[PDB]
Amino acid sequence: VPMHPFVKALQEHFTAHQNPEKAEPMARYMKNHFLFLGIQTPERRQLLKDIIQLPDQKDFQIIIRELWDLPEREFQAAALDIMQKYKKHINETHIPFLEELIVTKSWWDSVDSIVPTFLGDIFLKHPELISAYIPKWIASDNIWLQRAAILFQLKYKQKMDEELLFWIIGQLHSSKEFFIQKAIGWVLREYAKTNPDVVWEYVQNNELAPLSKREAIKHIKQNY
DNA sequence: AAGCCACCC
DNA sequence: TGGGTGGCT
Repeated sequence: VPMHPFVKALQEHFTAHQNPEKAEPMARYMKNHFLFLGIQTPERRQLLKDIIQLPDQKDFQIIIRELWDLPEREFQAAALDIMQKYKKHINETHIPFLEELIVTKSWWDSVDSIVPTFLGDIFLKHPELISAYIPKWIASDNIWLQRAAILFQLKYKQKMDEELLFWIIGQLHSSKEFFIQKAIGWVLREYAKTNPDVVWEYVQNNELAPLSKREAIKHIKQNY
């Protein structure tokens, strides 16, 4: 049971609008790792908007963690919507907090929402901190921290640290894990929108799982 | 906005 | 494999 009145209110309001018919397919979509109330994103954001109609910033970590601790997945999704509203107050001191979120109730929906936006932004401002985290994440054998190392630069475009990206990928290219092979393909394909020659040269000269290579070049292969 | 693509199998 | 699909940059 949540301490914070905001979370108590969100819990009651979400629960009052649950849809058991939708909960089953939503749960199986996520391989039944989580219970669902059965509330999709548009309705979930409207219900959150209801309750906000914003807690002090000193409460934001308390609120997020309380939501993270609740069983139904919509509360973690709502927690990430809430964290967006505190964007300007999130900085390098929050990396360990974000790490905890990544490795707790982990799946692609939370991790892909946390990493290219919040960690991406932090490391753009503090690139001198990357070596304190990225190698650690790679060495952790936690696939979500590994996916975090791969994807924190996903949205960088011209800001991409190419040599860092390629080093991270080389460290993880031998992973058997689908979510790692796919993340490698994804980030290379995305970066190829900005710097296609360099992604082509990388893929032609460095070992990748076939899934990763195929995904990387599927929109530039017709140019070479 | 919506063009793109995570996920699913 | 690539269509179905819901949501993000």
